[PDB]
Amino acid sequence: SFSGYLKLTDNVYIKNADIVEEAKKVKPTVVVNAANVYLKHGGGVAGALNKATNNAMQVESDDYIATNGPLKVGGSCVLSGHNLAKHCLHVVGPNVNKGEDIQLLKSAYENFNQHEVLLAPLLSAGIFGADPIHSLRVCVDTVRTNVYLAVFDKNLYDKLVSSFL
Ligand SMILES: NCCn1ccccc1=O
Repeated sequence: SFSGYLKLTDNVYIKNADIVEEAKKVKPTVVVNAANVYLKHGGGVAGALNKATNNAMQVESDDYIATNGPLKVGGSCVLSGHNLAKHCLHVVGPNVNKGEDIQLLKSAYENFNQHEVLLAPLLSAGIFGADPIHSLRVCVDTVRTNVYLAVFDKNLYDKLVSSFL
């Protein structure tokens, strides 16, 4: 199972790790992708997870979008986890760089409550433009299921742990 995580709360754990390497090692039941409404996995966590699946995640995602249309900001869908996990929960956090409502971050984290345990990144962090300290606070105050957060950036991981209230 998950190793080397720092316990933040009853159900939230955090580690300085590459979520792709973490997924290949643990092969969790659920890996969360930092998705956009189009499931276009170009960069950030989505681009990295997709590249690890040899683009199978993108092929599956394009078929999902062709059938269902785009997701809502704050919404999610469950697709295959390919070689990374049993399932991938594609969650759309607000992209503040695209001028999206930061209040939608709590709705985005609520999707995690449908899964008993997840390997996840901080939603709306990185290229999505939100403050990762705020994302961690929303995560701990919203998610009730067991969430193992992988933070790629060491300096950000240290800042998150050292400033955690
Ligand atoms: N080897 C994947 C590294 N990584 C982790 C998180 C987000 C983007 C990214 O490229």
